Amino acid sequence: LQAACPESWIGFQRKCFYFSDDTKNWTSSQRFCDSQDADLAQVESFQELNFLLRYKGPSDHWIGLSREQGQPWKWINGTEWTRQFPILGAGECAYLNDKGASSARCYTERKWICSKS
Ligand SMILES: [Zn+2]
Repeated sequence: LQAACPESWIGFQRKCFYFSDDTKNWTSSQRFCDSQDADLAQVESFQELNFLLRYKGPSDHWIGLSREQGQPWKWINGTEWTRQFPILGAGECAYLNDKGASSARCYTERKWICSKS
């Protein structure tokens, strides 16, 4: 069985997911997730990516992947991104659109996805 999640959260595999209604910048989105004892979505596989794309909706959604320029992608914990899928764009913060994962300026405002075990 998949994980049992709190209200308004969706269970997938060993994680619970929250799809936001409103828009925030990347750091503010992470701040929301942290307040829920969670983090911006840690997308560790293509299966996980497809799940999110399926249930995300039309708007772009922040996820928990960021990089300083000319540095590799990093999850929130600090572990280096393991290249499971391509991340288009030249931005510092990663988000999901309808097609896949892209990147943008962190101060732009988007919906977001939180995840936790
Ligand atoms: Zn945290």
